Amino acid sequence: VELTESTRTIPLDEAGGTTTLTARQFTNGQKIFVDTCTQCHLQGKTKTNNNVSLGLADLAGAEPRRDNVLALVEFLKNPKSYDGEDDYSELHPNISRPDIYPEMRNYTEDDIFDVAGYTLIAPKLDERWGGTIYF
Ligand code: HEC
Ligand SMILES: [Ca+2]
Ligand SMILES: [Ca+2]
Ligand SMILES: [Ca+2]
Repeated sequence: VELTESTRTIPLDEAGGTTTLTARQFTNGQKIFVDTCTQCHLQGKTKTNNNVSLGLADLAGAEPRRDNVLALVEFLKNPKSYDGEDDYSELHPNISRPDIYPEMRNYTEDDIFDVAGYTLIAPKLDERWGGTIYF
């Protein structure tokens, strides 16, 4: 399926600037997502908290908002609770703590940029991306 440049263009930070991933960067981000993120976020969902999925509306409500690439990169370095108060660096996988997340130890900052871009392109691609799982 061909993905155009507009689809691969997503917010870079909060003030209106955007970034466009290459096809290669998209591919790499998708691959990392499948290998490392789908154990807890299949289809962009979250099941152990409400409204803290990878869907855009949920990301937008985080503190600071996570619906832009740089905020996602920051989260994957130094994860926090949704209100930003609590340090999740020993709770959520991240590249700061390869000692406890060895599956993260070979990803560079640029790899994390690619999965962050992937995460924000994915909802454009799939109406079912994101959401809270309820039982
Ligand atoms: C289970 C072992 C997880 C793995 C692997 C990954 N994530 Fe995760 N993530 C998980 C939980 C339980 C939560 C909720 C935290 C909370 O505040 O209760 C999250 C949350 C995120 C978020 C924030 C979503 C928001 O709407 O603010 C992001 C951006 C996120 N996780 C990303 C992410 C990525 C890209 C991962 C692969 C590198 C990844 N997570 C793995 C649990 C788990
Ligand atoms: Ca894996
Ligand atoms: Ca809650
Ligand atoms: Ca792996």
